[PDB]
Amino acid sequence: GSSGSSGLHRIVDKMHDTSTGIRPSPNMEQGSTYKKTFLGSSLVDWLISSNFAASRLEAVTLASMLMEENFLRPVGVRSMGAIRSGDLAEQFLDDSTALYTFAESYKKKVSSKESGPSSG
Repeated sequence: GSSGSSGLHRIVDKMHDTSTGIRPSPNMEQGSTYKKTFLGSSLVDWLISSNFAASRLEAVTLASMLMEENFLRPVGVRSMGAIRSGDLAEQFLDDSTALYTFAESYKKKVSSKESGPSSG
């Protein structure tokens, strides 16, 4: 309960998609592989391309907004260090280096009495 987004929600739902949603991937900035990660710019541009922002800014904030909602999180390399999740703030760069991933802390259904998928 208690939904503090209203809009971001419609944004997350989109991101949750791969078609019209975002599209993370390993870039390998400086080490690690980073599976399921999208460049900061990828998001910004996305948000914009999604018509959720007018300029990188609106996107930068929209991005930082998702992270707060617990939808995304900062990864290694750019966009890191003094990461604070207290106030809205605008802790988020709009470049290629900067990376971000989806926060596992959110509404994520799970096999609980229902037709489950197969495994490999």
